[PDB]
Amino acid sequence: HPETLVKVKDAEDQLGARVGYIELDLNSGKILESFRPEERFPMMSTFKVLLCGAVLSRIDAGQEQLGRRIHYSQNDLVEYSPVTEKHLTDGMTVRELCSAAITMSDNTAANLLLTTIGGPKELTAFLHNMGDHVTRLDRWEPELNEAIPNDERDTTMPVAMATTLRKLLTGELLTLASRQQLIDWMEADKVAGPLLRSALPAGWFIADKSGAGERGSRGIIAALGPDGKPSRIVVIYTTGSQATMDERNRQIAEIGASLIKHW
Ligand SMILES: *P(=O)(O)CNC(=O)OCc1ccccc1
Repeated sequence: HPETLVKVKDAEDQLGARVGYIELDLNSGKILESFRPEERFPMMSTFKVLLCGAVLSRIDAGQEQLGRRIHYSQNDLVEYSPVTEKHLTDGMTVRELCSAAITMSDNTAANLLLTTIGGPKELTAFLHNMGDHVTRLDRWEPELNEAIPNDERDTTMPVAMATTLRKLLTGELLTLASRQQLIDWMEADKVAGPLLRSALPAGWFIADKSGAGERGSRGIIAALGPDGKPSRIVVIYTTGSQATMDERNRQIAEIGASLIKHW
């Protein structure tokens, strides 16, 4: 609805930065609403959903197993790794790593998983092969959250991320079991409370993944809908603001509120 666009533009004035927005119909793939759909924004942690999408693909092809245990040392530990710091002695299974990367945004878990699939270059090739010729991962954690102005590294476009998310969750790329596993991890996300979740009515379904980086970068991707069933995909990104975390969180939640109101 155009009223939501008013809110997106209002967010731009408040944050004094660009805000990319896309609202997509999960079933047909129709773009319902868009704002700066083809401009680039740094993905930040939102790429982790794509990463685990690629990991599940390999699991479907029998090249990987969810139960395989991966051992690492404290030399592998990077900034912000709540789950991996604690499982240093035991190591973690591929399944536990993806859960950690998506639900807790564990940075080391992302890096470990990146190594198993061939790194940034392979994730990018994976995306290209499924029809996404725009989204690209170039670096590892935490450098990929740098968000240098005009840098095309580690970026996506709102429309690309939206359509790619749709393919992973409802397309024939992954098996039913894997598509369900990916959406389950997203539904269990524990660090996206101030965002879309704070403006969601009771009983609604939501599977999301947020991101935060340098230079006021913030973002979130989500599949949501009433009656416990997802029916739309929303992607929101912003970068360049001097605003605090709370202020950026507030704007995204307000966009979510408008999105719900005019559903
Ligand atoms: P994800 O939750 O987006 C991983 N993000 C990340 O590592 O952010 C670190 C950061 C944020 C802000 C300034 C400097 C570094």
